[PDB]
Amino acid sequence: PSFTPTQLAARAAYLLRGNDLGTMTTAAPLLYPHMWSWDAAFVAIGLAPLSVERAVVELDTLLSAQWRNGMIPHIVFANGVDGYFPGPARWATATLADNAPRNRLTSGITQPPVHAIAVQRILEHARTRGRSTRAVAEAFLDRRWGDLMRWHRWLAECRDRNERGRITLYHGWESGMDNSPRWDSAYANVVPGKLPEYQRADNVIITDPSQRPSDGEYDRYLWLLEEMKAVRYDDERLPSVMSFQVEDVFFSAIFSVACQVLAEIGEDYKRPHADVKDLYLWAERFRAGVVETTDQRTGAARDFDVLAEKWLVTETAAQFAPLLCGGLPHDRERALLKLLEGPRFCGHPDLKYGLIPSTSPVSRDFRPREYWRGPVWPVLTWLFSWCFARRGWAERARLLRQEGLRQASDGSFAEYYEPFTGEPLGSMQQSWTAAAVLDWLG
Amino acid sequence: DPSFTPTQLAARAAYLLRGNDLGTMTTAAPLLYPHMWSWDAAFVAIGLAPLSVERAVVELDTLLSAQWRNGMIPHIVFANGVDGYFPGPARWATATLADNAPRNRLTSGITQPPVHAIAVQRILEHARTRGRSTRAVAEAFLDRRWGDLMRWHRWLAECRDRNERGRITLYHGWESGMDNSPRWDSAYANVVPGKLPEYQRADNVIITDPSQRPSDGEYDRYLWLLEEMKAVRYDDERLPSVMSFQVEDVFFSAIFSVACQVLAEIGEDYKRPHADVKDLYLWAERFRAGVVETTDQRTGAARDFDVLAEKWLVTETAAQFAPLLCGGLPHDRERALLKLLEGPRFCGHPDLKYGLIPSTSPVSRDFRPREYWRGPVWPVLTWLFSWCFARRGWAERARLLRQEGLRQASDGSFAEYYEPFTGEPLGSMQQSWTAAAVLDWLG
Amino acid sequence: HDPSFTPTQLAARAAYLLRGNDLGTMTTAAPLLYPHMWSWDAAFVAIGLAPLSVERAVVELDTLLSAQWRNGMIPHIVFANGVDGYFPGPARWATATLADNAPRNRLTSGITQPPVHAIAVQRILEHARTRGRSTRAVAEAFLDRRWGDLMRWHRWLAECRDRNERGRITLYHGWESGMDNSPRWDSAYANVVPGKLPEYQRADNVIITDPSQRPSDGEYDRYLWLLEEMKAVRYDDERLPSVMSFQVEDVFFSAIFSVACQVLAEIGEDYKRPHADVKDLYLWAERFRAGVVETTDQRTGAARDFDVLAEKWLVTETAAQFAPLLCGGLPHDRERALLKLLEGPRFCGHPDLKYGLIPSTSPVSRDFRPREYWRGPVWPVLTWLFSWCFARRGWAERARLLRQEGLRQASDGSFAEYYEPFTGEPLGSMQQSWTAAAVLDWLG
Amino acid sequence: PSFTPTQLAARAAYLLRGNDLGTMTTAAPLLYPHMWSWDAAFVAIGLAPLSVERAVVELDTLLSAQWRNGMIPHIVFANGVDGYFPGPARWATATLADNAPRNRLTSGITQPPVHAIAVQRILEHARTRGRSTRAVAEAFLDRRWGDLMRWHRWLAECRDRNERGRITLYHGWESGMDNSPRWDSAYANVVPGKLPEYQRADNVIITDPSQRPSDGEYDRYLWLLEEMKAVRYDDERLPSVMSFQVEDVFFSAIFSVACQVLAEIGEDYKRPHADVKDLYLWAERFRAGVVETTDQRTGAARDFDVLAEKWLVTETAAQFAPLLCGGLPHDRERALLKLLEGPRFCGHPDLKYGLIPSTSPVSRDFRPREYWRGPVWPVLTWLFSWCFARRGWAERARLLRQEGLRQASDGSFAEYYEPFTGEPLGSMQQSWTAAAVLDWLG
Repeated sequence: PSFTPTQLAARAAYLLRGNDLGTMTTAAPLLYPHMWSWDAAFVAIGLAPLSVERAVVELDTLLSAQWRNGMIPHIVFANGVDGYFPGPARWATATLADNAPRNRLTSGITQPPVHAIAVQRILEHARTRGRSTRAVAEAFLDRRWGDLMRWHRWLAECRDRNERGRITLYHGWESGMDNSPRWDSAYANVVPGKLPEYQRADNVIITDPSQRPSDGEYDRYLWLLEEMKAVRYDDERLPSVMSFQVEDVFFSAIFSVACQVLAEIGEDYKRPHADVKDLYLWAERFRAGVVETTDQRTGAARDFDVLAEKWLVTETAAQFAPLLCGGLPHDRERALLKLLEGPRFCGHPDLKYGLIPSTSPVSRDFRPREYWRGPVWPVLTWLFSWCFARRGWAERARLLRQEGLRQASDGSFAEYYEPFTGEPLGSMQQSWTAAAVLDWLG
Repeated sequence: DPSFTPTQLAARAAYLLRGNDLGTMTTAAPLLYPHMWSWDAAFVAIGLAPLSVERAVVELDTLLSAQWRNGMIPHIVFANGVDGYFPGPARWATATLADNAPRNRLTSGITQPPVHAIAVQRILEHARTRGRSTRAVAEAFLDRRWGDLMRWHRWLAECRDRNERGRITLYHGWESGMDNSPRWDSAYANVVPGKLPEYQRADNVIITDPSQRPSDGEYDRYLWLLEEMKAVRYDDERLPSVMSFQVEDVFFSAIFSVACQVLAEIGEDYKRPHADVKDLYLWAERFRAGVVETTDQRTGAARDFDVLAEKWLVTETAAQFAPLLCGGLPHDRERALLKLLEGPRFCGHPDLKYGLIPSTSPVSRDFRPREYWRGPVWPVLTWLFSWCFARRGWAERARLLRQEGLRQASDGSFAEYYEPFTGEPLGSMQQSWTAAAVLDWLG
Repeated sequence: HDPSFTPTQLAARAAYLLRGNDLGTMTTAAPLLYPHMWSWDAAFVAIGLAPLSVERAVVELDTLLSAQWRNGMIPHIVFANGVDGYFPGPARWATATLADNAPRNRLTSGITQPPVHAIAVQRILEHARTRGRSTRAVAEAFLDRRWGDLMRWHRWLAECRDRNERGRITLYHGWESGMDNSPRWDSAYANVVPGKLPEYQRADNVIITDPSQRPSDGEYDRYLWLLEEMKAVRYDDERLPSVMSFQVEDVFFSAIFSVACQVLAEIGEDYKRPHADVKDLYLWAERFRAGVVETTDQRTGAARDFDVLAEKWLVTETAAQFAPLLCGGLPHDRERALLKLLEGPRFCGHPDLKYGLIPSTSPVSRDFRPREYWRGPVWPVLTWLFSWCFARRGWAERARLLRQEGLRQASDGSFAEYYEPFTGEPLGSMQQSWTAAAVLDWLG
Repeated sequence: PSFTPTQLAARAAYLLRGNDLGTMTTAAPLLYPHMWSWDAAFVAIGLAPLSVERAVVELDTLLSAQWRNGMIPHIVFANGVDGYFPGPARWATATLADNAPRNRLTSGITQPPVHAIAVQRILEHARTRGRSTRAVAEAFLDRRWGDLMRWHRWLAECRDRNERGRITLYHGWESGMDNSPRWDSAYANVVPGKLPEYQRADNVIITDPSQRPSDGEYDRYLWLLEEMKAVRYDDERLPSVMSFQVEDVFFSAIFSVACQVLAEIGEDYKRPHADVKDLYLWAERFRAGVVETTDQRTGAARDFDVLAEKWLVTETAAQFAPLLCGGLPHDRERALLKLLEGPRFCGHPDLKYGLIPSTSPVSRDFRPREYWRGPVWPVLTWLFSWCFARRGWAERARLLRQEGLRQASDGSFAEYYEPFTGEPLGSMQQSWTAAAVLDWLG
């Protein structure tokens, strides 16, 4: 049944090279047959124990698609691949967005900046390998430190215009949790006008409807595209016209952590002092911004609906944003860690593994099979585990790792798993799942 | 410390293998060997089996799709449209001259050892551990290809042992897999080339260190044998009369004995025709005896035979140990032979970095610590020896080879061969059967 | 969630147990149930100790061999001085006063047990070869000191327990088989009619109180009756055959002796022992391999035991049927058939088994009892023995699969004497020394 | 040559059980034939993977030697052994120290408080082992919480009389680094008067004089014994008469850590709030007291000679005390980390392993074989590695662990190793070296 550690690490590496199109790795074989932004950070993490040179290539490809205003788009499309919707033709960024790259097709929205974490792992691997391998990673810093700064500066200046230290989203897809209950009350206020016809491609691949978002949800995902296109993806116009404007507390906590990670890399590798100062200021700002959202009793973080001007209260894994980035008073972080481990999340009596369900099994929003409405996601298990280790919670990080691997031992490298039975769901051969396994072992 | 952990090493080896995959064939190395080779493809299938039984099966189906009509599996199946290797499809000219060559694969004109039954066994053993749909894939490969395998073994037995001596005749040193072994030096010394059409080497464009590859003089004789074969359209019935090189390869013969027995047990387990299993056992036994008849009375060491000179070939290489693979030596001679293996002419030599088997003894005048088959340590041989020893029931001795094999492989170079004293990787890096050996041990 | 130990955790725990059962120069088979040294547990303890300390492993066998009777028999228990909790103890065997051949300076039992000792010597020697010159010297010193002793142990089996030269070992007590209550011995035991049996109190079922896991009182009455029988003739080898109510040829023991003989012969060649001994060992290796083959079913290859009193073959469905797999000898077709029986649904392939492992009794036999000692449970000592013999036949994958599943089963860390075939519940004594030894060797 | 991880773990547990005298483990089979206080904490850490029950026994036996005033004596002598000097007779503690326990026989001095760390490791193993094992550890808490509090309160109140946040030592033996260059200048002002004759036993067992302190140093060590003896070991009278009085900044940092670790336990298991508040108070006082020693450029921590009233500058592993407990400003800590890597320590070109030598190889006090004057000590690698992981420095802690296992892969379980050749030194079969390996793999 279950593969040994060497078998599993081999089958994961075999998977990662098999999803490699040449200079970009698709996020899955068929369902996501393109380069996605946060997956590509994870693919670089997974590739770094295999080939520092090729992990660097993965980040160099994504950054070559960076928008002129600094935004890393959430998709970089593979030349001449179909199979996915909405494709280049639906976004029309090449024709409508003055900031879109001249020589890459890309989407029009962003995604969380996990990228600095991938740079850290590459550097830590490279330092354990040759002098020539350190030279490759250090040359990659020399080449892309500016691009990474523009990425972080664009988030902080253009998606936190009021310096609240939370990132604004104009599309639920930018959160990475497309159908999370976090966004349900925001989406209920999105009223599509004349929606141009389309046919989904995702549920041609994953045909079980219980596992993917609904048609109605997709009608709202694509309407938001029309609103964006109408204004040519102009940052200065989105606030006026978008029917979806939310402050994503999970994305912001990730941003806080990334700025700190990048700042320490800037210190270690003698990057400009003004950059490190900006990174540290953003780190602290978005840490404070996460904490301001948090429940008084449990420390759980809240999303904010900018249009409705109300806190979003749901019971998902994003409530734990503050654990990633710190800043909660000591007492309230204990409360939060107890919520994490208690029967609403990791301690629910029915879970096969001691892992974080995307939505709490006790919430009325919970759906054991439905994407971000409850399944266990290895990508989140890794991110939480790496961030916990970084907080100095060595044992808590080890247990996540240990259950992560045990769940991963079937070798399906599933996109997500059913919380109660462990059945693999979503795409098989999902690249960032294989990256998580490879980072934990490699 | 430059060394990888076991999971790091197994991952890099799998990443290597998929990186050498052109689609339905795996090249034997990135650049040096940018096509499918016959016995490398067997090992690649062994290395692939823990990754994907389905894709391991594809590798063997691809090689068998290039099998000649008389049953010979040629030693190269060229990739469509690939240069960078000489002699290429144009030099062999089998596409136009060999009546038996396949109509839809480009291939070489010579054969290579029948390690393929061993890969089938590993595929079947992995597939039996991975559930019903995976066993079905392996079983259906057996249904499609049992005949081809039988024709492969029957061509060796009937066409390369036409006197029923139990030893496989070669017409080219390349068929042994040890191109420049000291095994063939006296045979090659009697190969006088005629008007050899000019050519330029490709191999030493990629491996430029001349100490690591054969000499121009050796290549001149390698290509001349091609010419003798070409002039006769690769016709099995003409080769004995015209070939300037005709040797009995005791190591190939021992492999064939082991393969016949492996294939026969597979035939029994999977209800293949009884008459086929009988044939396989008969050949196993005959080639076991033929290997033994070559052996030294004191040490048990096996000898190759020069058919043209009518001479036993006495050299000090790892092929001497052929009878260890296939058994049959009287108990006391096999003890002497193991004593030779473990003592200072070979594994116990005091200057070796690892307890592994050099391709030529470091005490032989023929020894060269960098030169291909004239001394370096070859991971493919470590694996074959280790797998065969385990099968003999020598669990500990098979374990020690495996252990030292992994230590040597832990630089991650997956080199084709290593310098015996310093451990320096030599030949092509990223060599597919070295990666396969690592995967098999840990997979 | 996961109550399993990692391999390094399990290995550490196994070595920790093994050291805790060490009384100084002998290891107890278990902490409480078996608080003395057992002959074939001692061979496995030495196997377990070789990756930790070749010196202490050599000491364990030295102590055992210091208990060897004057005629060569290795008795199955060497009692720890002054320790109780086990019955029958030295006061009941009375061997210091009744057996002319007991050792002057050791309290021991008066029966024997299978000769796995040579396998333990092979494992010792293999480890010491890997450790360096000083360690190889310790192991070689042990061979100079003990080779004659080992030969006398083997020659006593060959001459005094195979007197008609049939290639099979006669036992006078089921305890000598190592499988006390195996179904194998039920019909022979049915002909043991106790007489005046001096009263006694069991100690084993005070430690293991569950009666579903141990032999019955009536079996113990028959066990203690045979003691009275051989005690009545001063444990005299020449007198035993005319007075013992239990006289069986053990085919499993016989195959083990065949293996041992070959193993010890090969040690003898490597270490230049007297040529006369090696030839004798090769003679016994062949004689007992043939004597094991002679028992086998012409269709299935299954080996049978023999009741020499009833003059009847013992057909039962226990792990012992597979004795020919350990020693070789069967014709090709007979051995393929036997393997089919082993992996088929009557044994390792039974659909309700938790692990792919050999149950001591076949789950489809009417004699099957899933908890009751040797009438069904999975014994890690048998899994190791089968695995190590399998690898030695060259069945690399077959032996790997048993080891793999043996480690899965032991990965609970109980180091149980035996496991429930269906639920995997640990049964028997916890902290059983040879179960710890199996894990250590599979990983050390 | 080198053992596999499973072999080395089996051999480490073998050694540990063989040094078990029943309810106490000897720090080594012959050189240290009694129980030592921080060895005992490390033994409990090494036993936790094998037997939480037996690990709890180890600390019960230690705390049963706890003096009436709270002090944990640094040696609990085994009944009957006489192969070590100074023994029961030379300490005269069972007659001269009014706080020495009844029925034990202990030293008259203390050793660093690593014990809370052993308690946390025990609790972490127990939480992964199920309900009965948890109960064992939580019953140890109820039994021993007051005793641990008393051990911390004695150090805070009686060894920090001026509330300076640093521990005062009256014997170099109390640092665990007997002949560290750290103490040379304080020892040089110890003039031994009428020293009763004695014979060392330590150099009977370890014959090479290059690996053990000199006779002149043992004279000072046995003279400090006479001073506290002549005053009946009375806390109130020691400062008036002791001619060796140093603040030990490494010990101080360990206390800081221990206090924070025991505070967190106290919160987790609902101990009285007053103890938790006090522990957090001491953790901060000693964190501050450690930071107050440090060089404003490098961050290197200094010890302080109370009699001479001057800072003790040496280049030993102790300089890195602040890395354990936190506190330093960001720039100073970066500077101190560069000192720890880099050529004067872990980064020295001639080191066989990337490990921290007890003395800088570039110090003029360096001696590659001489106890604490240079060699690499597996106890310090474990301590540094575990504290590093607690700071969130996952990779740094992983490199020491990796190198520490590679060095221990000989299976000698040596007390210390030659930094350049890797030669095993000191006592072989040293219990806390075996414990370090077990925890790193248990």
